[PDB]
Amino acid sequence: YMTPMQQKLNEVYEAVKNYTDKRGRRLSAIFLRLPSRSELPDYYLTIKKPMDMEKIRSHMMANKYQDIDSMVEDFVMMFNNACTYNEPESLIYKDALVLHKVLLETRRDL
Ligand SMILES: CCCc1n[nH]c2oc(=O)c3ccccc3c12
Repeated sequence: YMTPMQQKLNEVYEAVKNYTDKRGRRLSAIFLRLPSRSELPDYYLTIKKPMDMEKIRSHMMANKYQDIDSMVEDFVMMFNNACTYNEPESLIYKDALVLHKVLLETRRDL
């Protein structure tokens, strides 16, 4: 049922989604869906282009993304957003760094 390109897209998305650390913590959990403008106003003041994994998953599932590196660039913007808005001392910031590494390892393989 999946084409090669769909399959590659899915593999990159699932690698980031399913990653768990050695304690069983799923780092992606908080990245799935951005809170509202009233819930996280300071993020929307700080970030020009909001992104979350549900937005990427929808784009993937409408068979948009013409190539793998488009999806990589949307994940990279998401993690760059997280690290612009949050302080380096925060857990989400550290989590964004780890998932960014996981994303690139997957891409390096294809
Ligand atoms: C509850 C805080 C959620 C949050 N804080 N900072 C964030 O930066 C992000 O880039 C991001 C992306 C997708 C979902 C949530 C957040 C986020």
